[PDB]
Amino acid sequence: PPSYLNSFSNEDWVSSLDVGDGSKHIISGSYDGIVRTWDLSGNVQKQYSGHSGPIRAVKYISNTRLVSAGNDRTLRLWKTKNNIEDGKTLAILEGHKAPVVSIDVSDNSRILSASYDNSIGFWSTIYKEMTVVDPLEDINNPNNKISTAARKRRKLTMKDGTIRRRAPLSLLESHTAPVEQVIFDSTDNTVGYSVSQDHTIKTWDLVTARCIDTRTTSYSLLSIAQLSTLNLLACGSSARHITLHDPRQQQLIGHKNFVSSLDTCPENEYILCSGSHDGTVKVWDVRSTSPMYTITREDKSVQKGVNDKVFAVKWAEKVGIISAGQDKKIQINKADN
RNA sequence: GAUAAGGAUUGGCUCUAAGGGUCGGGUAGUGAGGGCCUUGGUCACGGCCUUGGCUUGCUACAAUUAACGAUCAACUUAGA
Repeated sequence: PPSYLNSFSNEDWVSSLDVGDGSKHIISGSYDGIVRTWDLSGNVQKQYSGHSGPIRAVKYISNTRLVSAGNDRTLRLWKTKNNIEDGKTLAILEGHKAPVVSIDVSDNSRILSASYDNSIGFWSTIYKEMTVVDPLEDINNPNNKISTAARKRRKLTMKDGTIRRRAPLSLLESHTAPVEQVIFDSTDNTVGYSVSQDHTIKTWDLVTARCIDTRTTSYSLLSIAQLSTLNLLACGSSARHITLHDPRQQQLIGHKNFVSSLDTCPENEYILCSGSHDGTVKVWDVRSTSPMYTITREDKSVQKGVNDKVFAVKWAEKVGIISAGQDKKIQINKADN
């Protein structure tokens, strides 16, 4: 049974989590716009500051590279050096027009971003491979009828230095409602299953940047995970259940609110974890239809319905199950046989 | 119709609410960010980790008659 191992606090809500492929550090995105790296002891190792709004997604690119997204429509690539280290923004990535809520990173140095502008961004880890965008050029080269107030408003957006800005490699635009999550294919690295609020699961041809196949669900979808080793797609919906789809059936029920995040057990082939806005994480066997363990938040000051939500859950193969949400604490559960 | 006239060169008193909106000021020193460079190890021209040289911040003297300038947006003959 997954037992409570350790828990360390934050200043504000935690919205995202990541551990990376092989490492011990925990990456957390918070609602203050600060990205924090932990060393399994509750001590902050690296801080990333500069996002205007709350962070909604963080991902691990390399030992010295991170990518983060937030309410401001800017992906930020962070580069560190290898007490407390302060990372520097390697690049800013623009063009979503609505807050970005999910990111994923592939093997071939590519990024997929899902935002509430019912569109998906196809981005590159290497910023030298993208067209640069000049914020000055909009108001300076034509300079047709831009007022002084508009010019000052535009200038006030560049007070935090002159940081590099890049344009997306492509815009995957077929959804009709905000997109909640997008993931790479665990094998192909060219297939881009995503879920949105328009009741659909869409698969994408990243080479041609178009939608290939669309499946319609009865309720809006909030989280998507892939089980390529047994070829299924688990989509947790706002209807408090997880639907299993065959990307070429069964539904898991028991949650009492929006299912926000999903993850898959790295050592077991049939086990996946789900976090929901009711404050409980649940581990599920694909062959069954009922939760086998239900983790709850271990805190004396937490209230079940007042401030208790799970915005991020992660299956880390070296430390267990990482949960984070409305309570500032980041919770670790054993989840090892 | 106010404002001294209405073929001419129209500009017209003192004090006293408002008179469309907005923006903008120097010379020097040092911190920051970008750009061109370049130097090593590393992975099949391209990455990864490292080395030395237009925007903005902080201080020191002039200007404070910016009583200036710039831009956006409005407007036409009340005479029978």
